[PDB]
Amino acid sequence: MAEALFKEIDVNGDGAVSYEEVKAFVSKKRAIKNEQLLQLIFKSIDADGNGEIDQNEFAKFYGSIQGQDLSDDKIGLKVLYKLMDVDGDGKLTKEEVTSFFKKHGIEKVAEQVMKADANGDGYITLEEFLEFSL
Ligand SMILES: [Ca+2]
Ligand SMILES: [Ca+2]
Ligand SMILES: [Ca+2]
Ligand SMILES: [Ca+2]
Repeated sequence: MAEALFKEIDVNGDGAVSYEEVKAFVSKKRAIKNEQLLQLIFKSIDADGNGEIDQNEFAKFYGSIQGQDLSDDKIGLKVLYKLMDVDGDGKLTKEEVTSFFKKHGIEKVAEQVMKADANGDGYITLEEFLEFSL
């Protein structure tokens, strides 16, 4: 119900979203400076700059720009990781990620995780983990 959401939020029921409407939409999720973050995204998708977008721009906006595999997998990834992490660190490492994932048997995750982290530090955070997908 992606669209149903876009139209839903649009109490007006016209078939278009705005900066405030979208702000509220995402806001419904969290409040990690969605105002600014969004402002950036919006302006990104918004080529003209009417300050308002439509279901189309909204759909493309939901992802990022021009590329989306499975956002649900992303939100679900953070959700899970958030569920597991009961220590309350907010951050994770390649050893911890591989340690937990290893349970599954997919070590490749360590390879993709190691390649993803082209820093050499050997650690990552939730913010970096999310933005990493973006
Ligand atoms: Ca509207
Ligand atoms: Ca627009
Ligand atoms: Ca942790
Ligand atoms: Ca890192």
